[PDB]
Amino acid sequence: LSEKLPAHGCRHVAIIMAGNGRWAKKQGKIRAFGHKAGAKSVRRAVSFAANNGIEALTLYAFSSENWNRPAQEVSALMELFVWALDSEVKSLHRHNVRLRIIGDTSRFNSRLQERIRKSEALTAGNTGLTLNIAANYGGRWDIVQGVRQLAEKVQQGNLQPDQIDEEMLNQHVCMHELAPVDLVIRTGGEHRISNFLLWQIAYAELYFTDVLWPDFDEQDFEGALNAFANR
Amino acid sequence: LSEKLPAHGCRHVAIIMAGNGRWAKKQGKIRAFGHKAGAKSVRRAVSFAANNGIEALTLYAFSSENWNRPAQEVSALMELFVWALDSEVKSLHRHNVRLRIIGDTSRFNSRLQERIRKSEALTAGNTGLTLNIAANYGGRWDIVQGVRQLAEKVQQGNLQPDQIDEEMLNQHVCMHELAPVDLVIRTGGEHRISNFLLWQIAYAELYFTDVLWPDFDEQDFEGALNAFANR
Ligand SMILES: C=C(C)CCOP(=O)(O)OP(=O)(O)O
Ligand SMILES: C=C(C)CCOP(=O)(O)OP(=O)(O)O
Ligand SMILES: [Mg+2]
Ligand SMILES: [Mg+2]
Repeated sequence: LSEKLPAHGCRHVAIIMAGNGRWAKKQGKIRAFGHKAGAKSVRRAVSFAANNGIEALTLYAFSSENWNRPAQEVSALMELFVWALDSEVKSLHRHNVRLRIIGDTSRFNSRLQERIRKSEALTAGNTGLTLNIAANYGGRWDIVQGVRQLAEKVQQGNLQPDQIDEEMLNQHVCMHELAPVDLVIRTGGEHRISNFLLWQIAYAELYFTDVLWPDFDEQDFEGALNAFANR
Repeated sequence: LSEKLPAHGCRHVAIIMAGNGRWAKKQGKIRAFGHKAGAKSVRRAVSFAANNGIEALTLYAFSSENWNRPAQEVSALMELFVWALDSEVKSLHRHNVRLRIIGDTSRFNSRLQERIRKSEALTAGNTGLTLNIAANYGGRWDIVQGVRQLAEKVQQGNLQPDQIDEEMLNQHVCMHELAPVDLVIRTGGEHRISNFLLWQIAYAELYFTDVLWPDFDEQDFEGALNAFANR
């Protein structure tokens, strides 16, 4: 018996899936065509992570600041999310993947929140790769949710202000039950982390590639892992 | 009359001054020799920032996790900090630079805390470049200090848990009165931000160079600014 053990201890990879709009515009197409093509890269990246023994893969699909995008571009994205979930959930379940969405799902329409809740419940018992989709997520928002939780406990007389330290807040941010983020990959050419997992990437390796998200493939993923192994 | 206006709106640069140990080891010297040489790069980087109209320059000099280094290597660093302050404060004052140390200065010896307090008081009225030296600083520690401040206010019945949002916490993290960080440069070849300004770099451009901190010069700084202007 022998499992796949990712290069030099890599446990949790997070990817900022950027470059979809640019990939479509370069071909004279609308942005939504690039995001749809980006759904194929998600499937491939998830397959690669699960098949290589990565414990957790966290994908930045929609930020807390992207509501400022064109309205109809946003609605198309919500419908794509629903479609992507329907296209993949059964497969996720079969492959022992545990799905979690991180971010403020209250702002989503009913049909979408319903699909999210169902997909997580169905795979809640799975023990392989944990796949986290960050949708309507911000690193600062994440930290603030944890802070409010500690502030509720202070009011209730259940915690003194001077007892709050890093480990306590760390237990209230998203993904605190998972391995810390080891490697962040950002496709698309920009060199910013854009409010992604601020608290959790304190010590992560950061890897930027000019490859655009819809073109990102297994060889590109192996490439980031090798930079990690050597880095 | 005409001021220097840094490329495309750059207001605040933060630098992770890494590669000092490696720079010394490559020449067969002890790490402390590399940090001393690194003090010359600080002087040059401060001169470049002030002369080019940068509003704030924030330098990572000692992290909240570096106490785990060799004891005597740590004591040598504290003495270097004292010496560097004595060598530069008068000059800082003459050049209209406002000095601030960010980090937990309680852990420092008396002589050092005294020099820090004096240097800040002397330049507190200055209006040119604000130079922030992050010493015994961690991004997570920074956030936690702000959280404790909001938790003290909740206890006092001065704030409800549900009133805490991003802007409120933002007003309690280090450097909240300054422009947000526009560009982070890390010398030395590693691609990590290492618990530096987590909250504040949410949207900063990140620039990594293999140049080691003691070799970092004005042309290297112009190079990062140009990547920023084009990036
Ligand atoms: C790829 C995702 C989901 C988010 C980050 O890209 P953004 O375009 O939202 O933010 P910036 O590039 O403007 O930094
Ligand atoms: C250059 C400074 C002051 C801090 C960051 O370097 P560290 O060596 O402390 O942390 P890692 O490289 O281990 O990520
Ligand atoms: Mg963008
Ligand atoms: Mg190091």
